[PDB]
Amino acid sequence: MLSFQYPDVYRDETAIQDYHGHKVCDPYAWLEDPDSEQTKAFVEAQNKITVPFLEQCPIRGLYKERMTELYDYPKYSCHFKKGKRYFYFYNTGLQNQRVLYVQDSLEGEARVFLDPNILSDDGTVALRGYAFSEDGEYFAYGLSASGSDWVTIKFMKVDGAKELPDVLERVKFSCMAWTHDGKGMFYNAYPQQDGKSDGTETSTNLHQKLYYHVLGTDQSEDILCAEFPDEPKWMGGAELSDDGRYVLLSIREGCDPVNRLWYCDLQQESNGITGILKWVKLIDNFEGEYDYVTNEGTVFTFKTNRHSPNYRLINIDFTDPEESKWKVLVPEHEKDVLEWVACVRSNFLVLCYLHDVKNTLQLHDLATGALLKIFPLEVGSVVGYSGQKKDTEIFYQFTSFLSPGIIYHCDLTKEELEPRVFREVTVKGIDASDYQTVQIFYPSKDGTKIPMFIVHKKGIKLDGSHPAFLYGYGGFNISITPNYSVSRLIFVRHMGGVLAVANIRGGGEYGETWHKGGILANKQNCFDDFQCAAEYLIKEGYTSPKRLTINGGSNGGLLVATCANQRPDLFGCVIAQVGVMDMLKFHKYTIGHAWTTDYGCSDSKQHFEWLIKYSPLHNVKLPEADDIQYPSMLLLTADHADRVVPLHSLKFIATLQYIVGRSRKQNNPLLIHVDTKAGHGAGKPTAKVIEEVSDMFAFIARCLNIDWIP
Ligand code: PRO
Repeated sequence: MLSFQYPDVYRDETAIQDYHGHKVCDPYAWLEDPDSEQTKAFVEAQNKITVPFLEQCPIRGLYKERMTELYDYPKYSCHFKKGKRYFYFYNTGLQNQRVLYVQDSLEGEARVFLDPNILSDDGTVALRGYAFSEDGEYFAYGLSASGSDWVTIKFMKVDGAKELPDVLERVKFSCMAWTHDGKGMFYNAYPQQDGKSDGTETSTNLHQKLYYHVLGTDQSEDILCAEFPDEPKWMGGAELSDDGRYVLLSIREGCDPVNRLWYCDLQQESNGITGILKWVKLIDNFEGEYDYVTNEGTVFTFKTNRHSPNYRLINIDFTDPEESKWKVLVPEHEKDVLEWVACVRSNFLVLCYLHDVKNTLQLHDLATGALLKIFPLEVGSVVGYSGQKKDTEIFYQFTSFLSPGIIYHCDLTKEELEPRVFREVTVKGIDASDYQTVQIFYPSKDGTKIPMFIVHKKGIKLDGSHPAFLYGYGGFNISITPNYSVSRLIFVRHMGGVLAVANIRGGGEYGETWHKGGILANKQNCFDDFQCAAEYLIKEGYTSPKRLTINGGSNGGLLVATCANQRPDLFGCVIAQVGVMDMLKFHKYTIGHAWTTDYGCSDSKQHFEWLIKYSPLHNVKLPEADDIQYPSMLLLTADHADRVVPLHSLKFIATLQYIVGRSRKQNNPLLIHVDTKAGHGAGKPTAKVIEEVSDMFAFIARCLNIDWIP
């Protein structure tokens, strides 16, 4: 099958660094420079072989055509009210970017409010964050170009959708919060740095500050409200309390679900927002999470994990702040994780729980925390919600593996709440009734039972002859819940595959204990859990090693790259998207410093010892057995992928091609594809999404020789 030659890549054999006594060679360290002629040549050379390999099989065109047909279904966001108008996002089907619409009433004629498609020919300019003024008459929105995390904030007057001249630059990982007087808005920005700031640079992001922009002024006049000169890594996001009296500052350092919480009573400012605010340091440590829900006077309701791994709701009275005085409003559940909470219709709380990786939604009384109503839902996830404290109705969107989903609506002014279907779309061509989703629990190496969802065609024989696609993330307290993917269903219907999603440790499926069970010294638990998922699928007859493909992106990219190194015998194909591969230097680039809470940092001897054992870049080794080679591998990244810089993938593929690719027994391809005008993934235009999934499934089809089923 292999009919190409890997490109020549210079090895700097002098690049040696000592890590606590352990010498480490990094011969491809020069790929860390994105703008060098050497790196640019490397990328061109790699793409030169990858593209023809992916496009040789007619299967790619068949998949692409099918994906284009099936993905063409109306896509709506929940309606949300702001001021006197309703807004919602809607994509007719194949538009590159969804459009924001506005209407005067739920039964009124809708009109376009903001169409990002006219901002670029290829749909590479996308909305990234937005905030309406309290009265709903002004609108702030962020725009990101080419997939970069960098944002430029723009403004509009809602009535007439008039563009305003206000423009804010250097915005990244920013809050957006208008003061209720409608005078200005809080946002975050970074200091000037040498080089570029378009997503192609690798420069670390430090010293983020909180500013206040007065509408109608130039950004140069913005007020600095908070900064942390002695703590370069801290990031403070502002939000206004529902009554607009307080500014709450949530300060974070890293990715752990914890934050300091300071507040500023705006009424106590000597003369408005003129400089650093009179911050009151309510919670001045990083011991727990405090997510504002609402407040009634000085009594603030927060969702927290303080002494509660599955989360709970507590009330802190600012006038009697000591912990011994806090009141528990809704106690922690023994197993179900409280994911999020919203306050609506003045005194109702909407609580969303995760029960065995499926969402449940319920209404509670704010005063007592008592359960009032359970909103019926099928097995799946809640992926959209609308309903503020001044609102008198809620909208929520549900999705699952087999259906795009439904948006429900509930008028909360009615004595007997009756949720009703507001919007429901069906995908013609895919009969959900022909497939099934099951949830099993498999034991890992240490005996821990791990959940896994498996989706397949009803009635298949578990003889191990089916191609399988196993997905995992495993980290950062992220829960991987059911979601609708037409791309994966085409693999099931047209390639005869089985889909599996493993809820390994490191995620937040079972609260903080689940997260802590897969980080730092225990990161290897993630990998063991994922490898055990693969073993289960094989033992149970869903697939065989040669027909199994594993996929993950970002921390999930690290996941699959590590599994390829540790158990190359268990997989036939590996697809890693925007993955972290150099665990020794990840903290040196862009926002990488934030991930040390999950991984540790090589600067520490103890941490280095954990990292070196699994860092993909440092564990590529020819399999000992003559009959075992590495699985076919495809790494995907992009020029503006500034969350997890491309250098990780570039150095990893160079190493794979040299160490493994040069061996006589290696016949499976080891390829990388670097896309242009794209980033980490958020905001990717539909056209690119279709191309990407088409590449992925074409790779799988070619490497495993899978026949298309019309
Ligand atoms: O999406 C991700 O996984 C990146 C890398 C780890 C933390 N955030």
